[PDB]
Amino acid sequence: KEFQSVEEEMQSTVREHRDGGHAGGIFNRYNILKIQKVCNKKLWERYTHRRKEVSEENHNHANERMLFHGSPFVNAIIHKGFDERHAYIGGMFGAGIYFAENSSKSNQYVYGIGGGTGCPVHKDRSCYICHRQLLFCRVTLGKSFLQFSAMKMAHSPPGHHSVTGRPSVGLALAEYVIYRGEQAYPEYLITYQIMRPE
Ligand SMILES: NC(=O)c1cccc(N)c1
Ligand SMILES: [Zn+2]
Repeated sequence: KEFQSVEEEMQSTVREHRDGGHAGGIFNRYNILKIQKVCNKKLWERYTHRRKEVSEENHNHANERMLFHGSPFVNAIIHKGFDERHAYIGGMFGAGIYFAENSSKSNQYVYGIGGGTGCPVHKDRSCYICHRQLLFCRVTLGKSFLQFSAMKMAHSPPGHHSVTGRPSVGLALAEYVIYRGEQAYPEYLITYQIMRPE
């Protein structure tokens, strides 16, 4: 089924992080509690209209990918959509909206940048009790600019529609950055817990 494929993607993309679980917590797998498909017709039209535009500018190819997004503002994103106006220029690839192909990378951003102070009730970044929320998004990358080192962009590079952060000696894992909110749709809302290693 549809939700089994989302759970498998969530579980199989977990990696061992270099910070030893400082930001996201210590875990090898999750306890998937709920997977909800977000049905926001106004946001979907905004996304498909921009997707068609990008396809025409990238040899009839949208370069669409299913990627994870961690944020304490998931409730605002599912109702209002992604918003580049809230993006900070101080990020590695500048004022963009960041996505990961590894669920455990996006899990480090659920309670804030670098996990913030953790869950709101126990102030624990490795909290195994509090229910976390992650987004599994449809992202239009189009002509993606391949980059290894820090490149503080305000917008996509000329002639491009996104930035792909590739790992080097550098990033540990890949990341995908868009500079227009309408180039991503929050398709699935995942309610989960990080699980204590066995
Ligand atoms: N907010 C996120 O899920 C995310 C994804 C990739 C890279 C970064 N920095 C954040
Ligand atoms: Zn907690």
